[PDB]
Amino acid sequence: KKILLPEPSIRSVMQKYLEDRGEVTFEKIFSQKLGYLLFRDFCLKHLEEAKPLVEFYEEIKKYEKLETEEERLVCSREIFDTYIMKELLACSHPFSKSAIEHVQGHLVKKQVPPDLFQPYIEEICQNLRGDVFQKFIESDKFTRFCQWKNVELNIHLTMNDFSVHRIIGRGGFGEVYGCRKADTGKMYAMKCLDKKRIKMKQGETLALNERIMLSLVSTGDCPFIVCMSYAFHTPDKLSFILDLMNGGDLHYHLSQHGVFSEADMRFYAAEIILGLEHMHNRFVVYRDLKPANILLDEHGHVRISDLGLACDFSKKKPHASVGTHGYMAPEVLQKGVAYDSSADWFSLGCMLFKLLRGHSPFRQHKTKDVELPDSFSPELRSLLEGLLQRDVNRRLGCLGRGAQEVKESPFFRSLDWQMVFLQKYPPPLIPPRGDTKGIKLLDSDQELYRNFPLTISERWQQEVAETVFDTINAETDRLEARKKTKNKDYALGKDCIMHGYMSKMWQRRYFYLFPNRLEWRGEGEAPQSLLTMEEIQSVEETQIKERKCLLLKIRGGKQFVLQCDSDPELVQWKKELRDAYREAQQ
RNA sequence: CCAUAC
Ligand SMILES: [Mg+2]
Repeated sequence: KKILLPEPSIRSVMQKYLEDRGEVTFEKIFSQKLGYLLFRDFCLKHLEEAKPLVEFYEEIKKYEKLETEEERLVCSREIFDTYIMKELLACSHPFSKSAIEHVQGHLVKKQVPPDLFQPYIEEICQNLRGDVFQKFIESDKFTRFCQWKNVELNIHLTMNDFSVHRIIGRGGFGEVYGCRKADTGKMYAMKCLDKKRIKMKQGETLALNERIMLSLVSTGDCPFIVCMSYAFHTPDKLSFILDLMNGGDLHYHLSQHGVFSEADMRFYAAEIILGLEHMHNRFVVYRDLKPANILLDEHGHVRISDLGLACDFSKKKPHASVGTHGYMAPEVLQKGVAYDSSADWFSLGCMLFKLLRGHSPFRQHKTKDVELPDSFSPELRSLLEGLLQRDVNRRLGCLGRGAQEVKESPFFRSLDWQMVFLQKYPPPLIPPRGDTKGIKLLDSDQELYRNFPLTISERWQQEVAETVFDTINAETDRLEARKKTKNKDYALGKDCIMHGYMSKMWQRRYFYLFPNRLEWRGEGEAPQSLLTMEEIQSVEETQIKERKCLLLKIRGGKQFVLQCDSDPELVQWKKELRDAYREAQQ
């Protein structure tokens, strides 16, 4: 099961890949988790002159998230002393004066905000991006980085890659299984819509859609949404891989607890709003907002569930009357009339109202023959009233700044929202300890399931990081170390492009692409045979036997077949080979 | 006649 890594030879083919994709920047490399981790695995162990910069930096980040004001008051001293003051009068500094004056200025007044050293954070990165970044690029700990990313892009998934346990869902097309990823051992809720059932109801729209919606919501580290991680399809199954949630739903917990207290409920409201916020940023409307659509985890913090009835409005406002009938806004319910975030803000009010009550807001029967009961603080009233205005520009989260308007409410007069985002606040409730034969898969219709699958770089790197990564670095470090002394390039000096591994009429060979020729050799030899660029004509990729491979046509006449180990390899091979002969022929 | 990790 364990994810074995590729060889260090990969570097050439991969670096050629990544450079064209401009991912050889401090920015993207640092912004990636595994790139960061390998950066600190690098400098803290290896290069000496950069060690402190990261130590300082790391300590800044550790600092930022101290809960109480006094824990920062203590720590602020620690850092200035050790990292700033100790290396100040010892000269170890290419920093500025003002940096410290602004720092010391705030330091002086006994005031310790979290975004304090942010100036230093910024000016730090400049010193790293320059010389140090170059030295990093050329390393075992970069050679390592490419090997991982190679995996990233060669992660394609099957039913074997998951060890399915239980079933906890049935509806529409798919069910909600629970599972463990074999690769690592990570816990995922698997939602498997069935293509046949998707075809009968003509709900292909909604299945494809859901992926998109999943795929846009899930980037950006958000805790209050059930986020996808991978998509993959079988011959007859559409799979979404989603964050597992154990503490039932709010409809069930609303039953056991009965009605909720205000201060209790306030917790959930907030959680949700931040989730909601993330969607309105990416122009999504949930429309469906409801206790049942809000799940919990073993701790007691919530997420939003079935994106399904969600829609992108960035480029075209929808006019459909979609949603759970109990929380559909005035705007939604109309022929040929459109809506946006509003709906979510409306549903929320109804939802919150229902948490503290259970009673029903809106239903159509009124005329002859929202008004609220007398169990509310005016602060609570103020909120709901504003959220549940019958009119569009009248309500909250609308005329202005969206989720910010909501946040400002005096019901949250005593509530920090950055702390909520970390989930430092105490959970109010901890959980308890728990047909279609006559259809045919038309391969004509399968063609709109091309690029259904998507691995999410953020979530995979995280997943990997937070389990194997470190132990699997020692694995290949061992393997690599135990094979170097077993043995003991032809590249540098002359003008080379690339080098890597492939096969022919199957025999594994190490190749070396020049501007004019292409050499190869067995792993105890010199350049066996060759192939000039002046004599290649047609370079296509005939991906036969369900395996991406390359077709080369020669001026001689005979065709020539090359299979690659990973896709990233083939793609970067294809490209640089075409580039070689087309100019070489001129 | 829809929903369904309700
Ligand atoms: Mg659904």
